[PDB]
Amino acid sequence: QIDYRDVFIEFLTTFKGNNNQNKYIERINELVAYRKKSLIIEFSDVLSFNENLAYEIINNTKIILPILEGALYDHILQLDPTYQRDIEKVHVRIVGIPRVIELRKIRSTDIGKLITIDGILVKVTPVKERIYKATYKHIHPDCMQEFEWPEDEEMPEVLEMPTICPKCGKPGQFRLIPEKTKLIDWQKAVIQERPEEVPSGQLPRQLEIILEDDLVDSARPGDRVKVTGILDIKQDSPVKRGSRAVFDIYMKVSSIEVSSEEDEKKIKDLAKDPWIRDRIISSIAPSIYGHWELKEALALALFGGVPKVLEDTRIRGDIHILIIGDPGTAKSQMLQFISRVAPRAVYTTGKGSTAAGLTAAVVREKGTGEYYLEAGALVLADGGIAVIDEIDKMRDEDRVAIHEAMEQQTVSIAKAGIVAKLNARAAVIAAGNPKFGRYISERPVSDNINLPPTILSRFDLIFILKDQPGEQDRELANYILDVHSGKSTKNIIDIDTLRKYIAYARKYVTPKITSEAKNLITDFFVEMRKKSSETPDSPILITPRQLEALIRISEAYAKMALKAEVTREDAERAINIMRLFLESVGVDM
Amino acid sequence: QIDYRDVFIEFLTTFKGNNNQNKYIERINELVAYRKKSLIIEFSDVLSFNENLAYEIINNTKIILPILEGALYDHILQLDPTYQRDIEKVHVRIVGIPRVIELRKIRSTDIGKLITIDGILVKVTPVKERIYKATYKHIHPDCMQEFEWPEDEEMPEVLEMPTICPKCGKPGQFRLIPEKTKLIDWQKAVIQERPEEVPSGQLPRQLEIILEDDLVDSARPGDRVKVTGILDIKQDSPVKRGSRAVFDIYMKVSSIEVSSEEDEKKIKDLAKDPWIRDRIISSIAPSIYGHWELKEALALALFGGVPKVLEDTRIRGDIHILIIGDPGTAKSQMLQFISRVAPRAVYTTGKGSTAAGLTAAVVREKGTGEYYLEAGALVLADGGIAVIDEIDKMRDEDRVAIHEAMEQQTVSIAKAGIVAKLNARAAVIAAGNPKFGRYISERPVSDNINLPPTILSRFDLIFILKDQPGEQDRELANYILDVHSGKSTKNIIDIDTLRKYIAYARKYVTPKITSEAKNLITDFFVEMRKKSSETPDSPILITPRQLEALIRISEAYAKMALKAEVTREDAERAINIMRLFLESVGVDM
DNA sequence: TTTTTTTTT
Ligand SMILES: [Mg+2]
Ligand SMILES: [Mg+2]
Ligand SMILES: [Zn+2]
Ligand SMILES: [Zn+2]
Repeated sequence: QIDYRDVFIEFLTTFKGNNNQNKYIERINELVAYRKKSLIIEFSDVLSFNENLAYEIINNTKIILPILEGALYDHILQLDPTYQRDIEKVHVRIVGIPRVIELRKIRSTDIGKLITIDGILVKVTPVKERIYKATYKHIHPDCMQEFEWPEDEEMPEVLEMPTICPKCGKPGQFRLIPEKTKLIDWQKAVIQERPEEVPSGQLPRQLEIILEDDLVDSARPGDRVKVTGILDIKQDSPVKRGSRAVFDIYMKVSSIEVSSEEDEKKIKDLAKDPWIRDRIISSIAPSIYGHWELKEALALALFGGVPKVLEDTRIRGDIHILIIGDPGTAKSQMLQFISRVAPRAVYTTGKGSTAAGLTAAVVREKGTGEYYLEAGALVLADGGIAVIDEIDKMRDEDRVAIHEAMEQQTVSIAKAGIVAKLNARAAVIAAGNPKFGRYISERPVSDNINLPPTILSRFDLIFILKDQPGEQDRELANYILDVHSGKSTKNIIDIDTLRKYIAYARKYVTPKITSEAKNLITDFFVEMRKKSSETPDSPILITPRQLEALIRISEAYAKMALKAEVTREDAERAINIMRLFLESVGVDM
Repeated sequence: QIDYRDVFIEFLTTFKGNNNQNKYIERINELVAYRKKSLIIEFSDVLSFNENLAYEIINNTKIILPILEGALYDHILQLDPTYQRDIEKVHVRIVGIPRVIELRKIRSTDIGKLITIDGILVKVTPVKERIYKATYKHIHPDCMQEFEWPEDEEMPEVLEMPTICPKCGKPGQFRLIPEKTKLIDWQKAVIQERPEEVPSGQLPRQLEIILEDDLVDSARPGDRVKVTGILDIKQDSPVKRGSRAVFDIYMKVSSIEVSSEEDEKKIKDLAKDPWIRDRIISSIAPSIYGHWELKEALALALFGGVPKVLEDTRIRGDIHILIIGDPGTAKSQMLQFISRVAPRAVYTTGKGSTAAGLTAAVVREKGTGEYYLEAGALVLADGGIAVIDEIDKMRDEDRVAIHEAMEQQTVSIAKAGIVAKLNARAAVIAAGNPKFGRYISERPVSDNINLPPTILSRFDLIFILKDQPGEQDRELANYILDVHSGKSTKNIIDIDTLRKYIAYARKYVTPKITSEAKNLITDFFVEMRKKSSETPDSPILITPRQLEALIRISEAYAKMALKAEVTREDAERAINIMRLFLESVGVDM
């Protein structure tokens, strides 16, 4: 009685956006340029434009969605006749559905309607192909006829062959022809509920989702997604009777989003502040009093340096931080905060991790008994940050397994006839206690740290934390009580804004070293070697790795302000911060 | 529709190459003489000759390849009728398809089209036979009739059996006749995407390819290959239902490449320069400052000596290098460069390797329940170079498993009722750290190395690296910053040219030892042994292996300049580099 | 059972 085809077309071409620019017109034009085949529509925009259509989509999705897709194809076809013979149909995906249901609250009444689920991806299968319109040939000396079996109907998820030949009305043997068969991409993924939603005592539950067409390979394991689709029951062998009338639940995903223009201007406005570096540093772990030098160092690791890829070798651009401190110095507190503000981070512990789990594991699947590779903690953290708490408690024979990944950023496995190399370009932040629990001033620094010199040289910065009860006890006590009383600090950038700022900086900023910065870095490195050679007693070594640490830190400081060149000011800060690092380990420069 | 037989024949007989030598005419003559039954055609040559013909091959590949093959067969048969009765049919393989698609980005729209994928070979199955035209026999008291079941059609991939006997129009059961059955060679291989195209935080994907006819055994595992063919879906168990309407994809290989006259000309003129040895040495790891003695030693291992095979025993011709140094001395960077410039190299680490994974692994095939052998890292590196980083970090029980492979170049396995002996003719390059991380000058050499004398004697050269800060820090710092600034050293042979030069030398050069070099080597070996007895406390021993090392090094120097004999000059260089090895380890000369 | 990599008494 009522047709929404004109309404949908009117909404797409007449919708004044936030800036009154008809954003959906631009989105359509962007789709035509690269043949995206998929259009994303905000549910709120549909509700704002015409409410009546909004309930039709959310309640009658299985019928109205194909109608809208056909209307969209005609409009695009008129705009660009050449859109044919490369894309045969388009997809309309809806996001922002208010029907959000927890993974553990799914019941029978929720099956058959469009719902949204928030969770964590844990497993992705390789992309495969699914038949939705097959072609068969009747193997009978009379027929030799070709036909499509699922006539006037999309082929069901359960394969079925015809029993009577449509063109001859006879049974027999039918042969499938892959050449005339129509296929669609098919991928299976497993989603898991967030730890914040898991109830006390029980383990988290999992749900199976299916991605098809261009939705395949839209996310990687470990990501946080918001999948929207229709729930349905899953069957494997319906022909195989013998009870077992109980079925699982799987979701047919229609739209997926992971974790905008308005963010860019907000980010750009922040970088215009001359004191942006101080604001960022003061925004790291606002609940922790003091430790300004530690907060500044942790900010550098979040941004990192510029990796160099050459025709013969490649240079690591990540920054590694090591912290040694007495118990109660809150070392585990900023580590938790770092794992929260970083766009991608993995949190591990020295005791709860092994060498195989840190880098890669070779396991035998019982399905075939064939060995295959399993990604480790450092591999899954590629492009992000790996946090290793209580590193001193880790077994030494297991700790040496990360020496290659800390510098060469690769993992090499030669086990059971498997030879492979995996990228592990991740920043490593580690914390631990001294040899005797607390730091002892009488003993030398060498036996207090209790770490081999090989792993110490791989850390760009090393800070030693000492809990000395002094005058600042009253200041610290008042700060802690204020936190427990609900009092908070203002003019601190929020985590969500800070996380967006870091991600933008790591993607569009690549500082370059200037001549002025080169001279300052070169002079200071020479001063290190002369001082180190004078006293061959410190447990740390001034290797050429330290020179490259200066370069990486200088780039991080420039990247913190979204600068394109490493000026003298950034070089001075890089020199200054390492002076504190050398002072902590007892080297007086 | 215009016939392409005349154009194809005209193209073959009239195409002019770089020298207008009618290259494809020569290929046909080579094909006739050797009965190669296969022709390789470069796509760009076809496009230059006739663009319309090139387009037809790309798109109408299914129906035009047999047409061109038939025309070529008649031309060859006319050229030499003796070619018939020896070769039933020929194959036309097209190389140089502009359509290249990554392994991970294969979609449904690419099925049924000629595409090219470049990857790494992993697994190769033994050659088997496939039926493409069966011959059954309807046994029944009245029939006694035999027939070719697939009439006017090639036998499908699925083994199908006739239901009604064509000769009598009656049902029953049929018996296959192997004698009259036509067969074709069949092989299954697995290809993997290159590590440089795998997305961050994800494991590499795999694709299944099928090789038939002369394409079998065209490559070995670990090779980089470029395959062109048609993608198709894979059917495994279609007899039983149970849904599973999702299918994997495999590739029907049409042409395969691995990894010329012009290149040989370029190599020949390079050796004409009297300072070719210095140019090659200076081109090893251009991003590393200093370490000239290590650069020279690494170049020698790339070329190696001349293996000797006698009627009663064989002598290895590979050079083994061991490097011990303080952390940060760029030991790993040189090893990474070696693994990239060598024609065939395998990179492993001490911690990520096992005894089974390095030599050979015995694995039980779950399909049949019987044990079988899997090639280790050393076996896969036969005829190449094996790199073992962090040699001191592996357990001594596992490190001792390579004693036989490092000297006898064989691997002996007596496990699970399997007795075998596999060739492991590979050069071993190892690096490691001293016992206490950094070298201690006050302590002797015996406790610093912390390696058994047995494995030490198997290394041709051993170099000890010490990181002593001094007057060279400023020049070292300037060199590193220039690398980070994008500046590159000129007058350096590129990796691609250097790799070609090494491969040619290892294949066509076999130097001989003259009388002048014989006397020099004998005198030095006697003098070296005499000084060894003076100080028997050194962990290194002057075994007769060191005499063989001098011969191998002398041959490598001659092979570096493409010489035919080991002159007096090459003997001096071998002695000079040996003196540095002895001096570095603590033995004066 | 027997060979292998892995976490676990
Ligand atoms: Mg803690
Ligand atoms: Mg190293
Ligand atoms: Zn029929
Ligand atoms: Zn019959």
